[PDB]
Amino acid sequence: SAAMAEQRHQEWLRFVDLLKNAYQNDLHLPLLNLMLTPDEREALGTRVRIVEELLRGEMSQRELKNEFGAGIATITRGSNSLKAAPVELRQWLEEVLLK
Amino acid sequence: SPYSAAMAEQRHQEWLRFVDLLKNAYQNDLHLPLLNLMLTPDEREALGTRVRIVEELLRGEMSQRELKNEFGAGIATITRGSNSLKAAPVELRQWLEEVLLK
Repeated sequence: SAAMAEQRHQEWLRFVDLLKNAYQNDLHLPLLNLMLTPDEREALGTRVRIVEELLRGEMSQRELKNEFGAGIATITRGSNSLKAAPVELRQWLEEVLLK
Repeated sequence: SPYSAAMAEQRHQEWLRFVDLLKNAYQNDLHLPLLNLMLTPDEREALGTRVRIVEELLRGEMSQRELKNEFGAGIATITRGSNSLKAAPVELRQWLEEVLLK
């Protein structure tokens, strides 16, 4: 269904706008506590580190598993997402995460 | 020992690093592709649905039965657990009422 696609998209955008507005109002921290589970927040903090190590390119698949608990699927998803990402995002992340 | 404050603070610093990365992304209009990279499609769908849950809980029109029919087990992230809607800062609940019920 493409009408669902549309509706899911609009609902996602609504969340993105809400959070943007929270940051503007300095309510992002309590909004993110409410909206994300503890495990999802932990995952997000760890995925910044995974992305940072995928861009750095030093750690092997096995070291990434050792350090982050991230198996082949999760690492593949990360690699795929970096390939799918707009090039400006990948370049900006290399600047901000590896600085 | 049974509880590590050192590890708890390390996790919190990792969390703050994401929160600041996203803050900066919003400022330079890279928030949408950063969230596509950081969150899975299921997690983004969950977040979009959780906005509806907060909105319906504030609106007070749906019965408990209707809430459960519409949102199922998903709802407990908002109504139960360590950071529930009941527990949220008043300033957040009020701002949510303002924004979500306009």
